[PDB]
Amino acid sequence: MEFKDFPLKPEILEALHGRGLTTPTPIQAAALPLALEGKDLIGQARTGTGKTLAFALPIAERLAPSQERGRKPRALVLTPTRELALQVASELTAVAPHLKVVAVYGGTGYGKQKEALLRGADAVVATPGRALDYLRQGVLDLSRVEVAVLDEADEMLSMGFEEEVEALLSATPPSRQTLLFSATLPSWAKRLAERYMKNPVLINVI
Amino acid sequence: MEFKDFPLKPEILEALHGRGLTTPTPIQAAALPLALEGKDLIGQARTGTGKTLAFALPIAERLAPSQERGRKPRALVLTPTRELALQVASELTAVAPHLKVVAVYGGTGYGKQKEALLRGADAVVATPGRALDYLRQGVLDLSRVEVAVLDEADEMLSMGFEEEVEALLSATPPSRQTLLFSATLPSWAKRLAERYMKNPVLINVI
Ligand SMILES: Nc1ncnc2c1ncn2[C@@H]1O[C@H](COP(=O)(O)O)[C@@H](O)[C@H]1O
Ligand SMILES: Nc1ncnc2c1ncn2[C@@H]1O[C@H](COP(=O)(O)O)[C@@H](O)[C@H]1O
Repeated sequence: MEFKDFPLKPEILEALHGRGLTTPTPIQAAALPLALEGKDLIGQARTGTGKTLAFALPIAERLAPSQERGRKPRALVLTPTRELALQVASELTAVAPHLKVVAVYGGTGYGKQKEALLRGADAVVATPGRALDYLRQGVLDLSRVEVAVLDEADEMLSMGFEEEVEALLSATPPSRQTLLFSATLPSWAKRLAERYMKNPVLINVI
Repeated sequence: MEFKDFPLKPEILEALHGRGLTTPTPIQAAALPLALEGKDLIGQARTGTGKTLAFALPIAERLAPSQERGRKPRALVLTPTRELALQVASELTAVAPHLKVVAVYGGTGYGKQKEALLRGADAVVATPGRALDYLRQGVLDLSRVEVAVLDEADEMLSMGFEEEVEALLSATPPSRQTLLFSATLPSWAKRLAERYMKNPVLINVI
């Protein structure tokens, strides 16, 4: 099946076509019907599988544009690293031209991202420490999150972000959709899934 | 997504509609794009999930009708029990009106099934002991199998059918598609997957 065979809106199919993206990878093909229907998913997959679009497409599809100044994000993606935050943000921006994506990460000052968040965002792609700092400063508001994604949960564990990840998830409404990607499923990630996800289907392409 | 949103041929959508089947269950929704594209899948799922159609639909879709007298089956489904063989056969018959499905099982004499097989079949749904007896008698010919399904691999293990299952799979061409369903994945089933499947995606709805 091609991307056009899935329930994806025009601006997304046009964006995909513009980058020569036509045919879902296996994790995308298996995930999309579920994820596009709002269901929670665990994607056991590493980079190279197309896992990013497996969550970025759902986000793109579910979120309609908004121009509301100062608006709070409706999608949150957590990543272990600045590098992956930037990469994921770029990809989401590319498949969701209708959305404002803000990347949040450390190894830099707080001002620029704070001001981006305060201007308004539809999606935030963040490393957990910096995200939690903004949450607790009242700069990042997660009360409107509809889709939360943990991208490389095992790495976030290895880097000691468990408490941050949990605090961030706890700040989002449980009505959300949650997608969890991880190559491995250590017991913390399994617990995270049990606590923060709704009967997720697991798709493993390892 | 509804069944009509997947690449299923008219006789199958008509059959589904005739039974009021419209919307894939989660394992179906995740499996179909992969399975309809010929890919191998492990479905970690128990009865109640819709796992049967997750493999019966692919079989139905891939196999065009044939009227060839004495033809050898192009699909093989192995089940642990007579009861499940009969149930799966019934379901496959119902979604594949264009195919002749033969159930093979023990606890009965050999004549009736032998004669059914010799008349020709498109799909055989069998328990492993009886299937292997027919194979070795030269009555069941598996050289044309295009789709093999292990349905409840863990149960087939628990009932001591490992050697039979392996012999049967070994008799099918490796060019086939293989689908393996099992609630649990004991090491024999994992080995079976490694040996007899091609990079399968695992979908777990447990
Ligand atoms: N469906 C697709 N078709 C072609 N390339 C893809 C597709 N999905 C993702 N990619 C590329 O696959 C690579 C790995 O993606 P990921 O596994 O998300 O890190 C990236 O270079 C993506 O641009
Ligand atoms: N997509 C579906 N919609 C409604 N009922 C279904 C669907 N797929 C399977 N069923 C029913 O689900 C039950 C369990 O199927 P299984 O898990 O394959 O044993 C059976 O009663 C099937 O008829």
